[PDB]
Amino acid sequence: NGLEDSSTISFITWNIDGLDGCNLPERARGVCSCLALYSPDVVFLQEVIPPYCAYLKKRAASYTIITGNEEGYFTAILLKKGRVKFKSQEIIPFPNTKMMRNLLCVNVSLGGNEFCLMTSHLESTREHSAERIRQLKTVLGKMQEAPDSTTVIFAGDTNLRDQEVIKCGGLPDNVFDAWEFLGKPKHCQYTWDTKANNNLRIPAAYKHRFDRIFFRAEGHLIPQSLDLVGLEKLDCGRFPSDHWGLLCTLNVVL
DNA sequence: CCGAATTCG
Ligand SMILES: [Mg+2]
Repeated sequence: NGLEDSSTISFITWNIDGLDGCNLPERARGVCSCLALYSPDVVFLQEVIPPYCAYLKKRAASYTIITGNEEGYFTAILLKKGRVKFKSQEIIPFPNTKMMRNLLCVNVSLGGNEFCLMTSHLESTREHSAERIRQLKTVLGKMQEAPDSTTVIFAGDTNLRDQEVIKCGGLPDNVFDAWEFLGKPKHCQYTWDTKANNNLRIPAAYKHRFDRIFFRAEGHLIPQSLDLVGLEKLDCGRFPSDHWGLLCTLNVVL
């Protein structure tokens, strides 16, 4: 990362399925190999568990780890040492969650710009749609409340179905979805796909765009690319996770 | 963490 690339922020968002204990150390090594290949400035993770934090300290040692809770399973935001300056951590509760979900925010400086970086793992399954929608509203509200000077990026596992975003009030006028902004490219549309991914051993073919990136911006933040990661089977014959990860690059413009 | 079917409280 040199002078030429200094206007850009790169990141990965990935639900890494720490609730699956089987082959977890090898799968963590697979996630870390991906981080080494692309060297993102920031990593947003969901379903981290305490042992997984130890694997990241060993095989992703160039990242500072900020977590959404201490026990059970939780989200994390990883910041590249020497690139990102950590300013503060905020956690916003979801009072009606039945799955210990919340909103994790980290305020940082990167590339001479101020950012509020946010992640969450919204309430899972079709049955919990009403609570998922209430949580999405909490997230969007927090994005809007940020100081006008700051660049806000949310990346996480939303568990959203398209019909649910419409029920919420659509994305607000100054908030954009990176995949939509880039023209809805087919190569990275689905992030959870049981035809292509065997980790859950589901004997059926369903696919969803559960993992999403929202940003608040006029002309000041411009997505450059979006691609999937984690599509290679590991030595054990399984993937790093039941989800694919997303690799995104954005340009910060005067 | 799908969704249809089933069983539990
Ligand atoms: Mg999961």
